[PDB]
Amino acid sequence: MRIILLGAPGAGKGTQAQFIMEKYGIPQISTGDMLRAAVKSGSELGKQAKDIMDAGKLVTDELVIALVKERIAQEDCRNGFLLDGFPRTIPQADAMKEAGINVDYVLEFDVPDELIVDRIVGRRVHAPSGRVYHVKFNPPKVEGKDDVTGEELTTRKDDQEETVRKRLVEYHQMTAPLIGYYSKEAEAGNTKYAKVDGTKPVAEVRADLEKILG
Ligand SMILES: Nc1ncnc2c1ncn2[C@@H]1O[C@H](COP(=O)(O)OP(=O)(O)O)[C@@H](O)[C@H]1O
Ligand SMILES: Nc1ncnc2c1ncn2[C@@H]1O[C@H](COP(=O)(O)OP(=O)(O)O)[C@@H](O)[C@H]1O
Ligand SMILES: [Mg+2]
Repeated sequence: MRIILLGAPGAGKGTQAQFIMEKYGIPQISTGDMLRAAVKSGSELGKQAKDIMDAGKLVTDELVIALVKERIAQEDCRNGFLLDGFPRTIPQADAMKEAGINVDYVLEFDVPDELIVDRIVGRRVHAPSGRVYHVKFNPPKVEGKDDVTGEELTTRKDDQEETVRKRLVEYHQMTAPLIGYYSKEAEAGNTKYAKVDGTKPVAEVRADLEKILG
């Protein structure tokens, strides 16, 4: 199974990706995480990016597209994967068609602008695993600590309010057209498309997805 998750930053994509990956065995492919990690190591594809992310602007299409192509060439993706943050522009989506990468499901998280900032300002991550927390809406069991390793959680550098607003503008300009893009792909039968209410609590969004994916 191959899945794309669409939605504003802070819509809940990464959070729900973890559950999908655990129930259905397909890895999460999060270009944001890959970029943030490639930034960290600085010895692989996608090293050039910290200044662009930190502005809240998208990395250039070709770079990301390659990074994903290499990432899905790994043996763990061969039976399925979950794209989370990719494609993020019409060129990235067209490059998937160009490369012969079909998708079985596109899952749209509906979450209004007015909820996005509180979500992202309170976000805490465990980078090594991708686990995502929210200090209030989905907290670690122990404040400040990853549930599994006990490692102290971090804040992403792009999770500041000012930056989050510019990201949202950028999102509505370059990435929201993907909604219509994959709706048209679904009307033509080339994918299954579904819209979920991403304002519900985490466990309810989780249950709504379970009911779509069987
Ligand atoms: N597919 C992509 N194309 C271009 N830039 C990307 C892509 N994915 C991630 N980025 C960069 O990473 C940043 C954060 O991405 P991401 O972790 O997915 O944010 P969020 O978790 O809020 O959805 C983006 O603002 C952008 O600079
Ligand atoms: N359904 C939800 N309701 C409230 N907060 C949520 C929900 N889903 C995720 N969050 C929290 O809001 C933030 C954004 O979620 P996240 O999955 O990182 O979004 P994305 O990957 O879309 O950028 C995180 O701190 C997460 O814990
Ligand atoms: Mg995310």
